[PDB]
Formats: sequence, structure tokens, C-alpha cells
Amino acid sequence: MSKLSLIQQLKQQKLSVGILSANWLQLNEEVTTLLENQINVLHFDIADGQFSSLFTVGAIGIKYFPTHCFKDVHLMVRNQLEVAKAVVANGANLVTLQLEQYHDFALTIEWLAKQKTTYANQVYPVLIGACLCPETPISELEPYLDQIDVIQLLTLDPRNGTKYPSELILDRVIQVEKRLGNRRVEKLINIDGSMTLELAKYFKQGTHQIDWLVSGSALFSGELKTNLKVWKSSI
Amino acid sequence: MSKLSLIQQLKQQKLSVGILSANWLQLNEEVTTLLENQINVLHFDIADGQFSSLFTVGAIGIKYFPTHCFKDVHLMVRNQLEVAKAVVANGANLVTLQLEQYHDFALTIEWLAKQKTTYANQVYPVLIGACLCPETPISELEPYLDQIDVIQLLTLDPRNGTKYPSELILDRVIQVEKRLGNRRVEKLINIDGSMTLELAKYFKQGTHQIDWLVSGSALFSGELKTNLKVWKSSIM
Ligand SMILES: [Ca+2]
Ligand SMILES: [Ca+2]
Ligand code: NI
Ligand code: NI
Repeated sequence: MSKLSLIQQLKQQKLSVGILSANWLQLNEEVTTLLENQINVLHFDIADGQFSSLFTVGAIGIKYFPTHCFKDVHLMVRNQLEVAKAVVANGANLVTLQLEQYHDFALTIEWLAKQKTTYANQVYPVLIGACLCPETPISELEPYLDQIDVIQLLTLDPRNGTKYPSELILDRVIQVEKRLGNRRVEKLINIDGSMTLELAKYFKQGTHQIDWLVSGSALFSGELKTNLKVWKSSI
Repeated sequence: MSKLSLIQQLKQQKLSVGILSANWLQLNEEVTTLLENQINVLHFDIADGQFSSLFTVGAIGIKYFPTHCFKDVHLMVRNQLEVAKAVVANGANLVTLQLEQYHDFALTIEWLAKQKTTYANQVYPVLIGACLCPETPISELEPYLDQIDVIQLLTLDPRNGTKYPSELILDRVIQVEKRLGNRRVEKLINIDGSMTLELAKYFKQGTHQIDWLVSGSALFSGELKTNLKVWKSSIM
């Protein structure tokens, strides 16, 4: 199966859930609740305290989640190649790098391009993502746009904790869409960073196609089931 | 209870369980099983991919475990001071530093020495550990022996692919013991790294008191309940 076929299938899903935002003693039930609600995309922030102060989990974090879940693995690390190998080895289906981490960006996307993993009950190439912090110019994507599958836009800069204006983020979505042209159908444009129902509604009211929004602590502030009912009702 | 009395009580346990070696979707069942078995010491390897290539989990890893468990938090990181603050905030009861992290070791134990935490329903000082990779000279511990509570010896170096004979680790326990003298009673001397039943039997094969063995993947290779039955019948 090709990347393109997979990408079109994924667009059926609207939420990449940051599952480790849950209580780690309730992970099985949380994932069960997600599956019961036709959600199977799980986001992981793999962060080493080197890109930002953010020091979260390594590859081990993604390991025990079922292979019938799509593992959207977001790296914010110093050693992107090494960490990419580790997450691919633990079943990552998408590996997203930080564009700002330029020292091994190209090398890592080169290695990723040759990897395959299994999703659901089939073998696919691993999807490759590029994430940009809010001030990183969309213009810096140009050398890689053809090669990447996912463009992820952060709402905030983890390197300072600063949350950026939602209108800026929507503008950036437009700038990305423009550059993709007729190849827009070949990519996911996703938004990540301290997602709230208010941001979610603003981005989806925005008349420009966003594929996935990534959930954070807000989904798990209160019962997941409750919050899912709102997501499903409101957005 | 003082720090010393806590240390004596802690010595009643023989195993510090590497809980995140479990299947993460089963963490609650696994913690329940340990508690049912009179085991409540949980070991966490907080590793940032910088001290070595080992990159496990940050402070969030300890957060959701019950405060009635004793959290034995082993740092293998570049910025020890910063991580120590983060793990203490998430309830660390013991913070073990790498002696090889020379740049902030003393500073971090200085900070740790001012900290207090909750174990059971009582406030204690945070216990302080020093961990050595196998090739690090025991003599380098000398300046800190009175400031630390726990000496942890690794059976392996995560920065290496070297296979270190187990006999050398027991030799190192003797080197620590000899330096401590009558202070030994005040400390835990613990062994960590790829622990197996065989290795446990060897280390426990006496003469030289070892307080905790830290468990890893072996404890969760097969059913936890089964492996605990095995551990208790062999060693306990
Ligand atoms: Ca919650
Ligand atoms: Ca197992
Ligand atoms: Ni993310
Ligand atoms: Ni350890």
C-alpha cells in the first residue's frame, strides 16, 4: 500500500489524541473509550529536554499501544536520527521532526523515507512530518515539501511556552495550502499545541482544510467520555 | 521518624521494582499485585538521551503512581539539578544522581538536602543517592559519603557496550563497605542493571549485605505474579 492511499484514509479521522495526557494508570480504559468512539489516532510528544525544556518520554512511550492504532509520533529532540530509529522500531506510523532542528533534518528524512511499518493489518511506508513553531517561516519548507507527508503547525513555541495568536496559525495553514497547490490531497496539514475547544472551533470555522487537530491536557480535564461528547457535538 | 529511621524501615524491603518495565496498559494491575505482595518500592529510570543514549521518561513518569509507594528515582541525565527539581515536585522519595555528572553533582545534592517529601502520611527528607557505572572509581565517592544515603552500583554502563563481570560488582560493594566503616548501617547499598534471578542469587549469595536489587525487564518477562512467587521462594 502506498503513502497516498494511507493519507487519504487518515483524513477520515479528525483528532490525533495525545494519549499520555491521560492518567497513566488508566491508559487501557482511555484507549478503549477512544476506539469505542471511532478514534484510533494517538499522538505522542517525544521530547528530551534539549529542543525545549519539555522532557516527556522516549520511544518506550508508544510501545505498548495496539498496532490497530495509528501512532503519530512527534519528536522534539536533539538527536533526531537516533530517536527516529527508536520510535520506528517501536512501531511509529508517522514520525514528525522539528524543521528548526536543521542539523540532522535532511539526514533523518532520508532514513525515514526507506522505512515501513505495519498499521492495522497492512504494511505501509512510515509517514514523514515537519513541524514548525509559530515564528518559523513557511518559506523554510520549500526544500522538503515534496518529500514530507505531514505539515504540522504548532500554536505555541515550546522553547518559551509562548502561545501565539490563532489568526496567525490559520494564516500559516493558508500559506502552506497555497504552496501545496494541486498536491494538497497528498498531505496532512495538522495543528498541535495546547488545543482547547475554543481554538478547535476557530480553526474549523476557518474555511481552510485542517486534517487533524492534536489533543492535549484539555481532553483529559474532566472525564474523557464527557469531553468526547462535546467534541463530537461542538466540532 | 527521622531519615535514619526511614532508612531502617526501607531495609525491610529487598526489591526496588522497575515498574515502567511493565506493559504500560497494565500499570494499575501491576502496582496492585506488588502491593498485595508487600512490595511498594518503585524504581524509575529518568534518562534524557544525553548522559547516554538511554532515553526513557521524564518526571511525568512518576506522577501517577500512588503516594503510598516509595518512589526511587534514578537520574541518568545531563541537567541533574533541573530534573531533580521536577521529580521532587512529582513526589520522588529518593533521587539518585550519576557520580559521572561531575558538573552539577555537588550542587544538586546541596539542593536535595533541603527537600522534604511525603511517604505514607509523614514528612521525611528526600533521600539522596549516588550511582556509579562500573569503571568509575569507588574512591570518587569519598567526598560525598556523609551527604548521601544510597550508593547504587550499576552492573552495566549505558554509555558502553561492555560486558562487565558480575564478580567486579560484588568487589565494588566491598570497596564501598570498606570506606563507609561503621557508617554502613546508615546507608543503602543497591545494585541496578539487567537484573535476573541468577544474578540476584549471586549477589544475595551473601557475606556482603546488599539492601535493594533493582528489577527490570526480567520481572515482567512472563506473569508478574509468577515471577514474584519465584523471587520470594528463592531469595526471601
Ligand atoms: Ca483527568
Ligand atoms: Ca510481560
Ligand atoms: Ni505534539
Ligand atoms: Ni535504574
